[PDB]
Amino acid sequence: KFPRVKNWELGSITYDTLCAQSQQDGPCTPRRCLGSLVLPRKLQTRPSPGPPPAEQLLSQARDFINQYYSSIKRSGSQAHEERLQEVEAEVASTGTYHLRESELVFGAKQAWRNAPRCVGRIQWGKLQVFDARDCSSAQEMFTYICNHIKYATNRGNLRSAITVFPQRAPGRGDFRIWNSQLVRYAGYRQQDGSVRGDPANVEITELCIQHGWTPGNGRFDVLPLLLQAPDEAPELFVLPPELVLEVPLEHPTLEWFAALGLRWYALPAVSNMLLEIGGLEFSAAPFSGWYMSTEIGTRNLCDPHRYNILEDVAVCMDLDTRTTSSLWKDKAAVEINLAVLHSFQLAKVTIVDHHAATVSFMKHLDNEQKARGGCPADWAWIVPPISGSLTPVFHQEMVNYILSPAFRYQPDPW
Amino acid sequence: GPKFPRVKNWELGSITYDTLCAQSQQDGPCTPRRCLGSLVLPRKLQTRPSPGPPPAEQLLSQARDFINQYYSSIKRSGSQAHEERLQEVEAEVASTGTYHLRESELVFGAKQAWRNAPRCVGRIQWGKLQVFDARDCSSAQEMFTYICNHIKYATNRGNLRSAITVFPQRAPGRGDFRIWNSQLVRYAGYRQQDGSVRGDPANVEITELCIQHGWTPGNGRFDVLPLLLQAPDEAPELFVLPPELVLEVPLEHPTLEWFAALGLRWYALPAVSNMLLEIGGLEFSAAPFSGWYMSTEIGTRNLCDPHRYNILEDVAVCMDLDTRTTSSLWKDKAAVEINLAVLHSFQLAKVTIVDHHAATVSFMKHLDNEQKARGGCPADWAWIVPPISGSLTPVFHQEMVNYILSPAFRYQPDPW
Ligand code: HEM
Ligand code: HEM
Ligand SMILES: N=C(N)n1cc2cccc([N+](=O)[O-])c2n1
Ligand SMILES: N=C(N)n1cc2cccc([N+](=O)[O-])c2n1
Ligand SMILES: O=[N+]([O-])c1cccc2cn[nH]c12
Ligand SMILES: O=[N+]([O-])c1cccc2cn[nH]c12
Ligand SMILES: [Zn+2]
Repeated sequence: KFPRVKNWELGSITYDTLCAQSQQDGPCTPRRCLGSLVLPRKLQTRPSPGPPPAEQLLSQARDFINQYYSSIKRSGSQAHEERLQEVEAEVASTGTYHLRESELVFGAKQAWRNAPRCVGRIQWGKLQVFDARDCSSAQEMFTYICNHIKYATNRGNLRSAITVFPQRAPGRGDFRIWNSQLVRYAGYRQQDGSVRGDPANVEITELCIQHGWTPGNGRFDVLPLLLQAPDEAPELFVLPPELVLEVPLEHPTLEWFAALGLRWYALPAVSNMLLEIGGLEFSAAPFSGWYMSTEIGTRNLCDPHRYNILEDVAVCMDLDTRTTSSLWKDKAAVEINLAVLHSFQLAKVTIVDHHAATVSFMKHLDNEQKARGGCPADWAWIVPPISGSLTPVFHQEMVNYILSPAFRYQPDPW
Repeated sequence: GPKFPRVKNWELGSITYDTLCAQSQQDGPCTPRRCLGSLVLPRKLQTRPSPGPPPAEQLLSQARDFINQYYSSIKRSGSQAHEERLQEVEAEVASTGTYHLRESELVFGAKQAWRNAPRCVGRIQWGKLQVFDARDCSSAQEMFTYICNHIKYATNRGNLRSAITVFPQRAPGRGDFRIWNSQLVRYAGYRQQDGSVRGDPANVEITELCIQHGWTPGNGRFDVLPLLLQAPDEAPELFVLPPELVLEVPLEHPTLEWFAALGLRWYALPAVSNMLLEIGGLEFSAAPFSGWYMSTEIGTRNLCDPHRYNILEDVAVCMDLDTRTTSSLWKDKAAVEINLAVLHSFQLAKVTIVDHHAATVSFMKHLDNEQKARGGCPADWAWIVPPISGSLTPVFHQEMVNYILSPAFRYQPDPW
């Protein structure tokens, strides 16, 4: 029952017993593995059709509370017992309950700690948690987000942070941030069927313009936010330009690289995922840490369905883009990644390369093996999108499973 | 919609449903509670030398399944020849406990097994496999002859041809035919006194077994290992491959003149020789197969893995890169250059080879063919995506479903 996990670079072996704590099913079965799929058909947090079974929720709440008191070493203590009772008293009467600030803080850190696809989990203990459950309007949501952004950015010395809006409630609309990230670039669908800017944001850019936003025509126009308070049409808010730090991309040796006019924002702030803690679901809980260079230089700038800039840089590098065998693509990608690291380091903005990051993940795996006897990880997401085997995590086998607290995907609010 | 896995390609936004997985009859390592898809050796397949023949019934259904696949492949399901062959196989299992395949049936299973391999990116070539039947082989010396003919035909002076040679299946109470080497062509791993390894660290054990069985070792970094072949119930015999038969490619770089001076080289024929080929319940413990190299296997894995030749730092130093800081991406730079060197040297030498870009593209095409031909294609994402430039290839953005289908190639315990 316990998985033997091997690292083929060092011959070392470990056993993952933590996976035994998993109480939530994944998409795989013994007949076929679906671990390569990005999203589930319906593991996904399906919009509360009504109150969840009192037993089920109460069961998840007790485990969390248990987890919490173990954390502070006062397990089995009086507070623990009395806290479990408060929880039971609330579920029985109202059909739900509420977390305490410190419990929320603990829940958030555990959600990050449990995210199988995150390579930066070594930082899991350092998370600024902003309790925004005291929010009743999209306008209030906008003030919170600005504070989170201001704090998170910290003039280029990024600090990981999350902001938690009101949990979901039976029979009422969810609080939602329509944007996938707090900061993204517009995707303008032009006449020729092509797209100016970020192709992945065509739809969202649409919805914005739909709700009265005056669009630009640049390739890097920061999108406005569509904040939605319960059962109210989402509202449009423009992010103050000075709050949104950006890094102009240039190259250490290739003088012309700058002439390309490329740039990216400093703050990677996911805002479309759901945070679940002890059965409670938080539909609006944007979080952020800092970028790993490859996400910008490889995925955002080089994915075919994104800015797809490989050929341009390749032509500017005067490379034989006539045949795959010249490895022109591989050569241009390395420089694009180098430019990002160089530029971010020049703008004195926090960033981590894929080598540094995976080395740190390896250390995290060890700390977690001793701390909990295992660590859920999704190999296809931990290994960088370039130079896979060139990093240590590639040669490290991994067990993937779902632990709670957790960050989950949810339906687009439209 | 459909009660089958929904698969999506995020670059093209297209969707497909894999209904082929429904035909799987072998359980994998994953469960609804945890995914063990990233494990290299899932203790599942690992055809552990079962003491006696499979339960007459376990084998029967497997065989019945294979025969059905064969007759379908020739569009004659339910035909008189089909029910007869079914009666023929059962009758045979009834009187001997096992059975034998017809020539064409073997050819069909061999191709299907390659076709079914979830970890192989070059399956678009599956239908073009030369199957050498060597089930008449009775001695280790004869195994040597076949293997040499395989290498000769397969290498074909640089214009490589995919091939597989099938030795006698496993028989009830009677030693297995085994090739101890993991590949027909591999470099020796010489244990040093300081503790390091000269050559290929991956082969220290096999090297020390050749020596103990009489091999007179060399002391180079690229010494070709002799073959340790094993006939049924006999101790393994050693055989040295005639140098002229082992084509190799010295490596050089198109623009970095000093690269050649590194004295690096690699062999042209990749021939896995330690896998078990299973067809309709029958087990072929010795059945080496070969095709041709995808450049990254040589340039990235063999030459750059830290536990292999680990040549990344040397090349980087020669390139005058800052190996003192990760942010200089010196590993990425050296790897690209080493990989280009492999592609350049093979082409110059006129030896078949394929870069990860062309290969992955052909695989996408292959996925399209199988979607229409079988309703899906079992694929191991972590193995289809190349070890470098992952998201720069089309397969990275293609979700995949992994499952076991037989015929198949399975890992097997080492004979010693
Ligand atoms: C400190 C800096 C951090 C770095 C360098 C980092 C880096 C990454 C990377 C590279 C990915 C995978 C992206 C991909 O392969 O497509 C990822 C995913 C993820 N990270 Fe982190 N992370 C950091 C902080 C955080 C924080 C603060 C949280 C949460 C509080 C977090 C939550 C997650 C989650 C939930 C995922 C998966 C999202 C998805 O499924 O799309 N990360 N992270
Ligand atoms: C046409 C040329 C071929 C190319 C370029 C090719 C390429 C590859 C590559 C890149 C791998 C995975 C390497 C890795 O990630 O470690 C692989 C695995 C595999 N290939 Fe192919 N292949 C070819 C022909 C063949 C043939 C002829 C057979 C069998 C008849 C075959 C059977 C397999 C199997 C069973 C595996 C998995 C081995 C394992 O699990 O370690 N391949 N192939
Ligand atoms: N392409 C491959 N051969 N590999 C795919 C893999 C997936 C997980 C771990 C691996 N390790 O450890 O090597 C691995 N190698
Ligand atoms: N690290 C990642 N973001 N990804 C890991 C993956 C595994 C399979 C398919 C993917 N697609 O299609 O994007 C994928 N992306
Ligand atoms: O690449 N990243 O830095 C990255 C990707 C995805 C999510 C987060 C959160 N902080 N950084 C992240
Ligand atoms: O990389 N390869 O080319 C490769 C790897 C493993 C097996 C075979 C068989 N032909 N080519 C192969
Ligand atoms: Zn799985």
